[PDB]
Amino acid sequence: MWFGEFGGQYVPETLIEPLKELEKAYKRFKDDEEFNRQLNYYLKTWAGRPTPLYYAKRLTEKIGGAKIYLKREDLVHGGAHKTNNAIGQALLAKFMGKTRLIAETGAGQHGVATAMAGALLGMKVDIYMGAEDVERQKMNVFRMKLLGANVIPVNSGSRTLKDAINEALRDWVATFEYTHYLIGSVVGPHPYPTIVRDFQSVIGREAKAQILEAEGQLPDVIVACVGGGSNAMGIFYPFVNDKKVKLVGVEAGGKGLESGKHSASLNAGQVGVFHGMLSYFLQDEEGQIKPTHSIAPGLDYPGVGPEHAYLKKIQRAEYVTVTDEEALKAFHELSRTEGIIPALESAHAVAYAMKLAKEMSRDEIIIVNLSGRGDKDLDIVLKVSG
Amino acid sequence: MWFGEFGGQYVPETLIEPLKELEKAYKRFKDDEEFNRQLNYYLKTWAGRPTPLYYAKRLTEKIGGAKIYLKREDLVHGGAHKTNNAIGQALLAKFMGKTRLIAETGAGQHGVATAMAGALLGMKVDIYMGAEDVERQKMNVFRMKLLGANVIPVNSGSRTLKDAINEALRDWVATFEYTHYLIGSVVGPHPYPTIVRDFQSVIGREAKAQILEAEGQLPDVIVACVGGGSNAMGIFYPFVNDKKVKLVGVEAGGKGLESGKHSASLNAGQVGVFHGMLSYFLQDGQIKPTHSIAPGLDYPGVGPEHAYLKKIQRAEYVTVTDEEALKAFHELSRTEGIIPALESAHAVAYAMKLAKEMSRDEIIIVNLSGRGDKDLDIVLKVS
Ligand SMILES: C[C@@H](c1c[nH]c2ccccc12)[C@H](N)C(=O)O
Ligand code: NA
Ligand code: NA
Repeated sequence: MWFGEFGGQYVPETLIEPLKELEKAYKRFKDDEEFNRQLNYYLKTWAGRPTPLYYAKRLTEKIGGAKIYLKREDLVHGGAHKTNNAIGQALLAKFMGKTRLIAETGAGQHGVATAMAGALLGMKVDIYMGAEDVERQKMNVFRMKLLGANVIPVNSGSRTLKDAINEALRDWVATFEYTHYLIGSVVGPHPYPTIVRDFQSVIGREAKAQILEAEGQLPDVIVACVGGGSNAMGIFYPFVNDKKVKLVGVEAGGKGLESGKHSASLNAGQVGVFHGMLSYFLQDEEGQIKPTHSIAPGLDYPGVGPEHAYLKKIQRAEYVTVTDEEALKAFHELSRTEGIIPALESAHAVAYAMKLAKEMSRDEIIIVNLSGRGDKDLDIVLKVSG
Repeated sequence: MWFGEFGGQYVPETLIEPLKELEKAYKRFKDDEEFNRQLNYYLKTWAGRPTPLYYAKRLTEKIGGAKIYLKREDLVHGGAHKTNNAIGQALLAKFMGKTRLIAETGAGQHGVATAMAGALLGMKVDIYMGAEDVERQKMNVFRMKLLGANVIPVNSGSRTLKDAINEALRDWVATFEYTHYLIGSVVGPHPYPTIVRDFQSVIGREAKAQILEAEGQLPDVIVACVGGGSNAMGIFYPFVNDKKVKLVGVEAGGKGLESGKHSASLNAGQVGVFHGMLSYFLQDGQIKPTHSIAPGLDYPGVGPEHAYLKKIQRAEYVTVTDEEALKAFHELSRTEGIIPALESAHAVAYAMKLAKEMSRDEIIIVNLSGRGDKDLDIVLKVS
């Protein structure tokens, strides 16, 4: 439940029974033979795992420093690492005898991944999405509708991701006998931060076997962008006990930390309690969630998962920021140099990796988690770049 | 060079030297260890091969006949099977000392694949595209530019694929000493139909091993959509000598064969010379306009090896309309959580019809040539 002092189940009594039922169900099925056979089967045949580990030779030789490897989660079905968590939880839901999935979404990518997994498993899917986000993400909403899901606009509060989460939680109180609430990052009340991290750990376990194969040793640095923190946890977690391996999470620096338009919860936020968890959040002086910004829509959650707050506190991982402008340059650079169009979220990790590689030697090794592909972002980049 | 009465090498004398060079270099490198090391390395770590073979359990149970499997080329880097060929030829070009790739594109899909491979290998990429197609494919034009390629709008004539093909050919005549002409389908003068087919054959070799693993048997039918024919040949070719395996190519029926607005060169076209090859082309003997909702099926001809397989009755060729493809696009999305390319949706649609009339112990493999992300604008408008 806790990662040091972070985490918890900060919820109404009305949620304690669904959550206890979830943890009981998860404890049973996490190591169940049939559950893991079925999970691996869908990950392999439907999602396309394992994803490759790619040596960005041209990018590496251009910068002239450490070897830059990319964990290619951009090749997973759907175009983002989120699918690993969507399948895991949707199948867990099915094993629990649930016939409906609900989920929050802001950028729309979790909604699409949930919709995909619900379609795969023949479940009804209802997606809660703040009206501001429904407006900004027409194409992802359309994907969700194509995949058979209902998108429910959320008109309360700030009409955004934080409000979608709260409305989903209210649905779940009424409907948990037949509904599973599929949370999209390593956030929320226990047992979600653990479950989502466990379902994403496949990334780091594959990456570990692949770097040992390609290079004969562990990497010096693993770099991943941090929205809520699931892609980063997925790749960090199997290396947590490898003391040589440096872990770096990259948050959205937006227009710059001094501008106030960013979403760097760990670098600039403070401890708080929202959405059932004690963690770091960006808050106004009255202790309410403040507006956030990033060019990458998957990085604009005002909080971060408790397990990252923990890793930062104990100094196991370093957390840094990259600006909109730096992300955007790395988006173009990776496209031109390696023929891979990254997600704007992932481009943050690429931008930082490029800076870090320059100060390191040519025998040292960086793995960047390329969390997604950039097709979803082409409308944004066309407007802001040209 | 010849596939029965189809194929050949109908080019001006100036192009005979570069094509003989291409043939000799191909013969040299196709079985060369270093070439195959790099190729397999790029296919594995950059493109993500092997792609999986997926049992569409819900679609299979719902229709209630044959087992439907999908070869998931929608998961290759770029979202289309075209990447397999773009890497293969771009690597061939690099091994031949070429520094520049040119290509033709109508939908933008081959242009993007070529741009991707050229970026990977550090080669200049110029893509010829008819001005009308430029306007119709804004986002693919943007991808190509993001990847470092130049998109040359062709303003002559109708400003569409045929005008872009004529311009690329003129360019290749001038620049072949440092430029490789990267043809996007099993079409063109020898040796392109053989080369592209060999670079797509990996699809079929994987599929064969995967279905043997999954089911202990070969499929009863293999279904693939057919524009120029490369994804279909890629998946067909390793099964050509397995007599049991039926091979079904699906062409664009468009608004209906009767309507005159389709791209069904094998079913309704006539034999003749276009793009350096002798094959079926849609003609009046000038090139007639073509239509499909799936922009990748807009090519006015078809590869000579398909004309041959049709002639000897080794493969059957059918058509699916815009309407049937669109329904299968929605059906797959809803039923399996896979948004297919509109091109691949033609094969899905036909396989669904066919599965209904087959036994439940029988197996259909559909080549899911691509993903539908590129088609969401088109589908938003039409649906
Ligand atoms: C990043 C991701 C997301 C989905 N759910 C989240 C919860 C907390 C933090 C982030 C998320 C995004 N907003 C999406 O909906 O795709
Ligand atoms: Na955050
Ligand atoms: Na045709």
